[PDB]
Amino acid sequence: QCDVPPNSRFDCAPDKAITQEQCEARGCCYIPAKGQPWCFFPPSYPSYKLENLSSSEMGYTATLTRTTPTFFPKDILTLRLDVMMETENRLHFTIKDPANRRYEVPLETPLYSVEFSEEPFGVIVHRQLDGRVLLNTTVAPLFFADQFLQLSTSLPSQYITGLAEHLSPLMLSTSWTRITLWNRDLAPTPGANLYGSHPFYLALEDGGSAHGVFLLNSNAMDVVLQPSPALSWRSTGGILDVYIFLGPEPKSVVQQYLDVVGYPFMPPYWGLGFHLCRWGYSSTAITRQVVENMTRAHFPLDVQWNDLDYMDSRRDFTFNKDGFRDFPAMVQELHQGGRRYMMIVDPAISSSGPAGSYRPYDEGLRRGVFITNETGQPLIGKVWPGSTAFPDFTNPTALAWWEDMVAEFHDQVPFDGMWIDMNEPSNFIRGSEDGCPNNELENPPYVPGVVGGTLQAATICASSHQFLSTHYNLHNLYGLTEAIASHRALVKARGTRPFVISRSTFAGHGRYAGHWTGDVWSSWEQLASSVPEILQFNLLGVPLVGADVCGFLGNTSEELCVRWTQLGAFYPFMRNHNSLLSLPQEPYSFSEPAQQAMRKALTLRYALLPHLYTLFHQAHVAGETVARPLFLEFPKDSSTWTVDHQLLWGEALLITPVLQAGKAEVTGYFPLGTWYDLQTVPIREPAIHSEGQWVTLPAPLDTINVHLRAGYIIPLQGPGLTTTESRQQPMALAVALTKGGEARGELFWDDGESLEVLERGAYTQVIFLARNNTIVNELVRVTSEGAGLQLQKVTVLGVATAPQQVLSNGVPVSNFTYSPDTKVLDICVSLLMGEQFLVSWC
Ligand SMILES: *[C@@H]1O[C@H](CO)[C@@H](O[C@@H]2O[C@H](CO)[C@@H](O[C@@H]3O[C@H](CO)[C@@H](O)[C@H](O[C@H]4O[C@H](CO)[C@@H](O)[C@H](O)[C@@H]4O)[C@@H]3O)[C@H](O)[C@H]2NC(C)=O)[C@H](O)[C@H]1NC(C)=O
Ligand SMILES: *[C@@H]1O[C@H](CO)[C@@H](O[C@@H]2O[C@H](CO)[C@@H](O[C@@H]3O[C@H](CO)[C@@H](O)[C@H](O)[C@@H]3O)[C@H](O)[C@H]2NC(C)=O)[C@H](O)[C@H]1NC(C)=O
Ligand SMILES: *[C@@H]1O[C@H](CO[C@@H]2O[C@@H](C)[C@@H](O)[C@@H](O)[C@@H]2O)[C@@H](O[C@@H]2O[C@H](CO)[C@@H](O)[C@H](O)[C@H]2NC(C)=O)[C@H](O)[C@H]1NC(C)=O
Ligand SMILES: *[C@@H]1O[C@H](CO)[C@@H](O[C@@H]2O[C@H](CO)[C@@H](O)[C@H](O)[C@H]2NC(C)=O)[C@H](O)[C@H]1NC(C)=O
Ligand SMILES: OC[C@@]1(CCCc2ccccc2)NC[C@H](O)[C@@H](O)[C@@H]1O
Ligand SMILES: [Cl-]
Ligand SMILES: [Cl-]
Ligand SMILES: [Cl-]
Ligand SMILES: [Cl-]
Ligand SMILES: [Cl-]
Ligand SMILES: [Cl-]
Ligand SMILES: [Cl-]
Repeated sequence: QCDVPPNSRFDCAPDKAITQEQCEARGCCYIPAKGQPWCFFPPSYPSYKLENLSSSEMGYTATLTRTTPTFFPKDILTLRLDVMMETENRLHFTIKDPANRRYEVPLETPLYSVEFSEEPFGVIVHRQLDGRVLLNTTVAPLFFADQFLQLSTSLPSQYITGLAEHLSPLMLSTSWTRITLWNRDLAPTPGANLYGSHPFYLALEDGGSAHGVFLLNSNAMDVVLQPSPALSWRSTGGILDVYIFLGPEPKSVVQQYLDVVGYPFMPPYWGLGFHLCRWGYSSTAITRQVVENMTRAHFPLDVQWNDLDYMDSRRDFTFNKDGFRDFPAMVQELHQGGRRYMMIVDPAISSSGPAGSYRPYDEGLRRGVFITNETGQPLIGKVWPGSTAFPDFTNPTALAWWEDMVAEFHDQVPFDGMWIDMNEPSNFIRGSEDGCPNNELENPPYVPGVVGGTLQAATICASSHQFLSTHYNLHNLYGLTEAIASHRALVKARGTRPFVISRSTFAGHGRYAGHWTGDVWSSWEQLASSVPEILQFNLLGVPLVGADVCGFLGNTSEELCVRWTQLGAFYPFMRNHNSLLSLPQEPYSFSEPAQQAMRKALTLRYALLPHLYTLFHQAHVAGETVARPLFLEFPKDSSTWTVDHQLLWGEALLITPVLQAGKAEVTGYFPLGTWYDLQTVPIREPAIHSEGQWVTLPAPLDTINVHLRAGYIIPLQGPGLTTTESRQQPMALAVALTKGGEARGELFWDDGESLEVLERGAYTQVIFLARNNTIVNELVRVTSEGAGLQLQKVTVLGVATAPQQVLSNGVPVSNFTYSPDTKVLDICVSLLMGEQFLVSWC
């Protein structure tokens, strides 16, 4: 009866340290573990009972009744269960209080079979194809109290990913792991709640099938994993709103999840270029020198950034008349050179200036845009400018005011996007200047494992008021709501695609904005940790993600910055950013051989931009990932499941970086197939013929291993110091043949920044096909945007025998080279991407 296998013991004292007497008083078992809870539920612990189950066209409804109270206050004894079979792939169920509207996240919204346990109550979801049990909520009691919801399930395996934002391996440890979702300003460190919260997991099943679970709940929560294996959702409010996505492919699970929360926004092409920033570019002169120094040293740079330096007394929508007197001229110059400009914006608005002295506050105050406290005044905290109020991005008037402030500032300085920092929201003091009241929201009955042990730590009072609800319910949305507000602000101000990079995020963030991983240390550990974190954000539908290249905190080393630039060049969002007291880490600040390695990394990224842009097109229209783990592409190969120090770009490009000091080789996993060394493509084995195995590759300091998968064609474009320049260059194809002489690839092209391109059909889509010693294009769509793209080079990999002749459209080509050593046929052509062509050899 208390004979429960240790791994299957669910914690009956998650709220407090408990004694054997108190444990047995709750009706629970007390056995010290030989981590595993000492106080755990017997199989007979009171749960809810399923009653009055009925079927309809939509699905199932029932009453859940609890007869015996839990040890939490304000149990809701009568619940309503609603099970909705929404699509062949998507099962949706809610557990609500039929007597009272409870807080619900404001979001726009067969392969499975379902059965129920009566007592204790449980929802059971099978995969129809194989009968396997994916969800089973019968494993532990259902808790549904006003400020404590708990729902548990068996997991189909020890392999589960998601539940951002945390510094951890891509596959979460099931050894009694507590994962806390409570947006918190803190330098990434293991076991801590970080800047964002994504209550979604993808679970692998034996044989490489997978399913996803989304809990649509924005309250502070713990998610507890145990090695049985099983999971417990423990939220501090709202309702249980659960989506199950049946896959069966992991990539299909992600796409199914993004169907609900939104497909990733399409970035502007210039956004995929190199970004350079630091805190400490203290003048326009200094900032101009950065661009001059990069250009002088032949380093590509699309976007020049500034941190707090530009502001007047660290206030939004101002610039100082000292070092930044000619701010408008500097940004206009950047535009004249073909570059874009980004600057930091904080959420908090300085409240200390005399009335009428600082328009953002004076206007915000008048229009009631700010989060208000117990006595109905603006909540005042402390951030960079001093005393600040915090905008309420759930208030329609705050959205109008934010659009107005962005538009007015844009009329003075025409910035090309917004870097939105400190939007947890971050507070330099606890709660407010005036502290926080003593109520159940500030002092809840269950406090998740947050750093500082309070919901108020490094943020604003939980009982503060927003237009939609209390901060208690909306805190984990704050960053997301600012990203939506800023997305709209930039569309109205500029009339082209917005570019928003946000620190704080929630599920569905990728539909509006991108993300950077925050204040990472300049360390080999943080370089390695950035790979799983960038992969995690792609799975969560935020493909536009990166870490500060060479690290933010402390001083980078020349070797670290070389390796970090090499890997960082494969971040979908590539920015080098640096702290105020740090040594310079711009590419031009290093030795000649280091610069050479960093220039080579940047050159290769720029060459690949047409490919990377096409991958973002697939993310935007089909909910695909851009940077993906090997297990998303080869899920039926179980050796990929734990790989998170390699990444793919889409299906085809395998990046195997060095992540350790003093290494001149690296060992990476190579799924079954032929992998051609990308170094054999003009811009050490020529080809790795893998059975599905680990392979040691040479990797001197000037090298990063990149391999192109046999069966794939990649589009490339010639060099430039900006995408303004690069987008005008001739293009090339890299054609990686299967042993059987086949390959496939694609190109998406548009003007690179207009809104509603897909709706208006203002794009070109071309498919490339290799077969039987031929390469053709298929024209899916050709418009003015793309029709004049010049193809001048076709490189074919895995050409076994030297050709006697190479033909372009039936005519011998002007020039070609064949290397018998590397099996590479390099062909010079004069073709248009938008006109049907046929290249052949024999
Ligand atoms: C909700 O937010 C509002 C701000 O939007 C906040 O108002 C603040 O209230 C405190 C008092 O509660 C104000 O502080 C006072 O300032 C005046 C004038 O400078 C002082 O004279 C007051 O001093 C008295 O109290 C001191 C305690 O140390 C004593 O030392 C002294 O002898 C006085 O007896 C006091 O410091 C503060 O100015 C406002 N803030 C603003 C911007 O107006 C309100 O408190 C918040 N409500 C809740 C319940 O938190
Ligand atoms: C969903 O999860 C629940 C709980 O984990 C599963 O129900 C439990 O199944 C166990 C193992 O079969 C049952 O214990 C067994 O009971 C029989 C007597 O009926 C005994 O002979 C065995 O030695 C064993 O102890 C247990 O009664 C049952 N628990 C509850 C609370 O009902 C269930 O199987 C899962 N559903 C699916 C479809 O996997
Ligand atoms: C990061 O490095 C700076 C600067 O260090 C100095 O200059 C470099 C080029 C290199 O030659 C170093 O060996 C030098 O020490 C550090 O700033 C220094 O901090 C100490 C202590 O406050 C002070 O005595 C030095 O004079 C400072 N130099 C300057 C220019 O301010 C900084 O502390 C380093 N940070 C970390 C985390 O290691
Ligand atoms: C851009 O490069 C110039 C030239 O390398 C930098 O100016 C030099 O700065 C060093 C200190 O690092 C001084 O010793 C020299 O006096 C400067 N040389 C010249 C030729 O002026 C400048 O700091 C760089 N600016 C930025 C922002 O990187
Ligand atoms: O705008 C400044 C900045 C760094 C702040 C670092 C700091 C914070 C508090 C005390 C001292 C330093 N904010 C936080 C951002 O993560 C980082 O990229 C920025 O450079
Ligand atoms: Cl035991
Ligand atoms: Cl007992
Ligand atoms: Cl108790
Ligand atoms: Cl969408
Ligand atoms: Cl102040
Ligand atoms: Cl909203
Ligand atoms: Cl389309």
